Formats: sequence, structure tokens, C-alpha cells
Amino acid sequence: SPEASPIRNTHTGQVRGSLVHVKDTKAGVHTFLGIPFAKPPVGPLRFAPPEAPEPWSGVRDGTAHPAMCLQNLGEIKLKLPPVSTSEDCLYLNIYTPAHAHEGSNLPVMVWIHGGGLVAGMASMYDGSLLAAIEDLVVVTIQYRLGVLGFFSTGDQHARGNWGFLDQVAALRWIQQNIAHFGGKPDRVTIFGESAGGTSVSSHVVSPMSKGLFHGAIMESGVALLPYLITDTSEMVSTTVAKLSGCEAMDSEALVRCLRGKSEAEILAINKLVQMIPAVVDGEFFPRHPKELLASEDFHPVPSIIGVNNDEFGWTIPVVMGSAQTIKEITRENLQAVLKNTTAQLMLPPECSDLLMEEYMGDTEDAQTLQIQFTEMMEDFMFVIPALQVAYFQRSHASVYFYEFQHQIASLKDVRPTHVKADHADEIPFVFGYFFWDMKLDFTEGEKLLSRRMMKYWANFARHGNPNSEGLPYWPVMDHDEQYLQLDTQPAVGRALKSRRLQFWTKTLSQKIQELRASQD
Repeated sequence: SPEASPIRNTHTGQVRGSLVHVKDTKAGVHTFLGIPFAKPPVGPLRFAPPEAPEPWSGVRDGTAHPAMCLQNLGEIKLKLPPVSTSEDCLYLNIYTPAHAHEGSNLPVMVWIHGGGLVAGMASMYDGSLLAAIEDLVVVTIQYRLGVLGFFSTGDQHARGNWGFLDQVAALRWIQQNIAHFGGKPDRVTIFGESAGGTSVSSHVVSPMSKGLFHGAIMESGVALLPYLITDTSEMVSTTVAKLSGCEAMDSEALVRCLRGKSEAEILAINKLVQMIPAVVDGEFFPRHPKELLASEDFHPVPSIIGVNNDEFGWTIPVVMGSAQTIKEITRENLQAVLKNTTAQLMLPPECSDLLMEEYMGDTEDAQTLQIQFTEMMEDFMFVIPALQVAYFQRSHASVYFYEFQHQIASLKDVRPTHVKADHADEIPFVFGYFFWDMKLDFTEGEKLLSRRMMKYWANFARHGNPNSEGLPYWPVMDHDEQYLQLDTQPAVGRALKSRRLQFWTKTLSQKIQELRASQD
């Protein structure tokens, strides 16, 4: 008989949660929602580091989801929870086994959501099933997004990376508080998908995050994900200044002015400057992640890193609106399309012909050209970044690498048949339910796949190693370059995308380097 309405202690006071139950297990789950880990980043706290949360008297209600951080709300439809959007959004949610109490010393898994550092929320991710089935504490965190998350002057007035500093604050909170919920602060694994994977990968290299986590899982996203992290964002800073009317070239003034804008004014600005990058701010990143990764003094935690076999298959080109443009590619327009794409990817114009020879060769068939084009995009955004980060980590600590390959059965009549494992298609297997706003069921094979992935992730949360008796062997990535192919029947592979990896890290980067050296 577990308690309904459990009460737990935090440093700031008591919180009351709920008892829930899930399929496939006797075990109950306690949930504690909307726990503040920082003060509301409002007024003078906008574009400033997070500060400690305020204490409260009596028992805080932990039965409602928090507001999502400010984001432009707005095909492919998701089951969004009924929450408001607000600047006041520095909250986290906790899922524990019902039997967990002070001192239970369960592993802790901390989910960092994706959404391009401009969108997303913790409340879409229900950790109950993962918590109950694999006997661990699951925390989902929020962090500032868009202008509020990443605005930078390149100087002391707004260094940048507010959203990453929020993630640090949430991890500090977990160290201080998770024992009260039955977690072991010395067994924290961070995990996340897409920009959440970029976030995890960013913590792995950041000196500010050392000691806050002991293992990392990066799903379809790492710190090299093109243009989420840059040196400086002077162009974007200038754009925000113009779009706001502040329009000073004094940093202090710009920040003063932006702090005056209402939530509505911020949303309006945010909409017109869709993507604001993380910068080398000096604190969270002393150097660009690329330099941190290549360092001899780099000491990563053990990691799982992986990608899906079709990252640019469907969801991403549909959401970016480039699906239509891609269907218009033919041999006649290929050169022009590649020239246009090279520019948009911020690569030297000379790269277009190398990309063409590598990805398309002498292909004439229009549909084949389009698939080759999609391959080039997958490799640039996800696969090559992941393989590079894996290469830099694996000489210092265990890396377990995966390619997820499973084509979801219930989607076969929902989307093009050539699409395999799309971006985000592994999330249902990790969490144990589907995120789309439509009635979809797991096949028997898919239930087994989900149970396997939950166990791999939890084994890794327990021991820094995903393997256990009963599960297919997942070898560590070493000089043999082995990885696990995740599907209904898992299998080991080796040297994922070997040819493409050589192309990007020799031929293409040679031309990038050469045309950068021609600065003078």
C-alpha cells in the first residue's frame, strides 16, 4: 500500500505529489510536478544567470504541470499538455517509484527536451513508465528558449547561454534535493534528443557542469549540430536590436531596452529571428566545443551516442518547409540547387561540386537525386557530428554508439513508404508511448524493442554500461568502430558511414579550411 498524495522535502519547503499506475507493472509511481529550481527570470533577472528559488510556507501543490517557457506557439500534430506559455518557466518534474523514499539510492535520469533551443517543454515527457519499469528516478527539466534563452551582446552586459545556465541550475538543484525523492546524487545520467542531445553534449564538455552528472546519452544531437553553437552572434544581436527598435550599438543600452519589453513584444521579436545560437560565452563554454572535444585534458563521462537511419526523411523537411523544394530537384537544376544549399549551409561556394560528386556522382534519376540530397543533409546535421563527438570521447571514456533503424508499423499508411526511422522516432521506445495526436499501437516486436531500449538506458544509468544478461550484446566503441543497430532484431555493425565520414573530415573540410586561410 503506497501513499496517495505523498509529501516530500525540498530545500525550499515541502511538496505534495500524486500516485499513478502504468501498464505492464504492479509498481506505482509518485509524481511531483512544477517544482521551481530557480527564481522566475523576470525584470532585472532577464538575460541574467539563474538565481536560487524562494522558500515557501506549508505544502506546495505538485499535481499540476508548469507553464512552458516563452515560445511562438505554432501538419505533424503532437499531444501537447494544456499548459500556458510564460517567462516564469524554470520548473522541473519528478517521477519516482512509489516505494522510493529518502535514502532509496535509485539512479536518476534527467531528460533535456529538444525543440531547436526555441521550443519545447518538460510536460510532454511522462517519465512514469521508465521510472516504474526500470526502477529509477526520472526528472524532466525546463530552460529558457529563444531570445530569452540565448540573446548575447558578446560582452559583459549579456554574455549569453541563459538556457544552458538554467540547465546547470536544475542539475545543481538535483544534487541538493534528489535524495529526498529516493535518488542517488552520485548516479545522475543526463539524456536528451536533438537540441536536448546538443544540450547533453554541451554539458559533457563544459567545466561548469563537472560533477553534476556521471553519464550522458545523446540521441540524434550533439554539440557539433550545425549552428546551434557558434563563436559569436553579432549579426543576430544586430537583427534583434533592429527588430526591437532599441537600435543602439551600445551593449548596456541594448540590454536595458530589451529588459523593458513585455512578453508579447518578446514573442513578436522571437518569431522574426527564428534561430538564435549559443555562443562561446566564456563561462559555460571557455572555448568552442570543437576545441574542448579535441583537447588532451578532456575527461568525458561514459556516454551513449546515436542517430536514426533517416533523420531528414520526413519531419524535418516538412517542418522547415523544404519538402516541396526537394521534390523539385532534377539533374537540370542540381548545380543551382547545390549552390543555393551551400550558401544556406554557410559553406564556401566551391563545396557544391565536391558535394555533387560525392553524393550524386553521375546519377540522372530525379527521385534518386532527391534521396542523395536528403542523405547529404542527414550526414551534415546528425550523422557526421555524432561520429566526430564519438571519436573524440571514446579514447577517454566508454562510448556506446547506436543507429536506430526501426520503421514504426502504425505509421506506414500515415507517411511516405520510403521513410525509415525518422527524426525523433526512437523517443516512443525510450518513454514507452507515442507522442502524436492520433491513436497508434505498438506491435509485439515494438513492445520488446521498447523494453530493450528502456533496459539498455537504465543499465547505463546504473553502471555506465548498457549490457545485461538477456539483452543483445552492445559492444563499446573503440578502434574497431562498432555500434549497435537498434531494431526488432538488434545486430552489431561497424564503421557507420565510413565513406561519408572520410569525405567530410578530409575532402570537404580541406576546402573549408583552405578558403578560411584565404582571409589575410
